[PDB]
Amino acid sequence: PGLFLTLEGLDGSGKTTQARRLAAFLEAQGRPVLLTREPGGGLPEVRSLLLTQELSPEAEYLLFSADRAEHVRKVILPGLAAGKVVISDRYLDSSLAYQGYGRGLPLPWLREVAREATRGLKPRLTFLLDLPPEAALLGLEFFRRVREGYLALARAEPGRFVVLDATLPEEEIARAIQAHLRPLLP
Amino acid sequence: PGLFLTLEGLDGSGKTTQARRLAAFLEAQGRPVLLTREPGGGLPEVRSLLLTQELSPEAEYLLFSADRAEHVRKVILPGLAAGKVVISDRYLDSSLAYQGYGRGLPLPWLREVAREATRGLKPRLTFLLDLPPEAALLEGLGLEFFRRVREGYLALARAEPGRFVVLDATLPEEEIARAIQAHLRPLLP
Ligand SMILES: Nc1ncnc2c1ncn2[C@@H]1O[C@H](COP(=O)(O)OP(=O)(O)CP(=O)(O)O)[C@@H](O)[C@H]1O
Ligand SMILES: Cc1cn([C@H]2C[C@H](O)[C@@H](COP(=O)(O)O)O2)c(=O)[nH]c1=O
Ligand SMILES: Cc1cn([C@H]2C[C@H](O)[C@@H](COP(=O)(O)O)O2)c(=O)[nH]c1=O
Ligand SMILES: [Cl-]
Ligand SMILES: [Cl-]
Ligand SMILES: [Cl-]
Ligand SMILES: [Cl-]
Ligand SMILES: [Cl-]
Ligand SMILES: [Mg+2]
Ligand SMILES: [Mg+2]
Ligand SMILES: [Mg+2]
Ligand SMILES: [Mg+2]
Ligand SMILES: [Mg+2]
Ligand SMILES: [Mg+2]
Ligand SMILES: [Mg+2]
Ligand SMILES: [Mg+2]
Ligand SMILES: [Mg+2]
Ligand SMILES: [Mg+2]
Ligand SMILES: [Mg+2]
Repeated sequence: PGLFLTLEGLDGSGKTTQARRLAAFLEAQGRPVLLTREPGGGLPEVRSLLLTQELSPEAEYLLFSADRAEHVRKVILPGLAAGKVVISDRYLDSSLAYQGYGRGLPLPWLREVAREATRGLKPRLTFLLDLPPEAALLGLEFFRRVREGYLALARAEPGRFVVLDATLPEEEIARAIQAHLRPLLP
Repeated sequence: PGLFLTLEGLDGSGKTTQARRLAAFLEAQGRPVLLTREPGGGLPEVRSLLLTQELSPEAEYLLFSADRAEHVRKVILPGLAAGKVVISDRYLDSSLAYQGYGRGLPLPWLREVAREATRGLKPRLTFLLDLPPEAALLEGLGLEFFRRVREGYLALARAEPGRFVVLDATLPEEEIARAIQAHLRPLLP
């Protein structure tokens, strides 16, 4: 069977924390789970390369997509096929928010590139950890464009996105994610 | 302004040889020339990425395209804007032949990705050094693959017969260079 879930938001919005808490909840229920992330879940070398260089947004998107293409084929789809709940800390929506809304790349192009890269794989639910940039643990204008881009995406796909106030305490956010997830188990 | 030229063909077809000859030939005529290549002209580290074992053909193309996007923006468009003859040893047609005909990726997707990557930039002429596939001898680059790529290049040449100049790669180096030069004479000046 398999269940594909993602977490999205600005750096320091609590994604890795909530990813780790969601995996733990699922383990306590006896459900096999796989935790993964972008960038680097497909091509670790893309992550390291982008850490130290800044490229055109078009080149950056394409590297993020090459990583994503390997990630879907070698990690995510095999995980789903084995019946795992696969949780990715960032997925396509990260490219849409950062390279699209942030850097100005056209979204329909981004999605056409993604179409083969992802084999059209979409998560069943996406938890958006929403907060202002100055509440996170370029320039500020960029991060505002990203944050608002995420909320734009969420608004267009209310079936898939769950928007959470990421400034709330950690345990409270975790329980909110759990409540949304329950109807899709066991 | 400026003139955009490319060379294409299989591994081992002589395109580096002819690209370098042409660059020197044009520079001897007092013409400003920028000699470049793919992969690596945009993002030199992509050659490392491309070597990754068991790469999906989709990721493989996406890596070529990342390099190409950076290459066009940072090297080719500024060279052409300064009035240079820019010569690229491989460009987008390499992807169409290798990733499209070779690996089997759908051509329209390849082109849609390319459209932003290249910003629509096409060479004025492309010199295809047509080499028999057995003479060519990434992963899976055996005979069946090279046959597909070789024929792929020939189909691309037929689809765009004004852009592509197809040359017999087995001819002596000086004969091919002379043929390339003759095709260029009407554009230069
Ligand atoms: N017309 C010709 N006849 C015979 N040999 C030739 C030739 N032109 C080039 N060569 C030789 O063939 C070999 C490969 O040539 P070259 O490296 O220029 O091809 P290419 O650039 O298409 C290789 P690749 O795609 O692997 O980078 C070299 O040893 C070169 O000296
Ligand atoms: C996955 C992904 C991440 N990013 C950015 C967001 C983060 O700032 C950075 C990843 O950071 P990390 O490797 O330090 O987690 O990459 C994009 O811009 N586009 C994408 O598609
Ligand atoms: C530019 C380009 C090269 N190639 C291939 C040709 C060679 O086999 C290899 C380039 O290797 P090289 O960097 O050692 O010349 O990449 C493609 O498959 N697609 C492309 O778009
Ligand atoms: Cl985070
Ligand atoms: Cl998606
Ligand atoms: Cl909330
Ligand atoms: Cl031109
Ligand atoms: Cl033509
Ligand atoms: Mg951020
Ligand atoms: Mg959680
Ligand atoms: Mg990525
Ligand atoms: Mg993508
Ligand atoms: Mg997502
Ligand atoms: Mg949306
Ligand atoms: Mg060469
Ligand atoms: Mg390239
Ligand atoms: Mg391309
Ligand atoms: Mg070309
Ligand atoms: Mg053609």
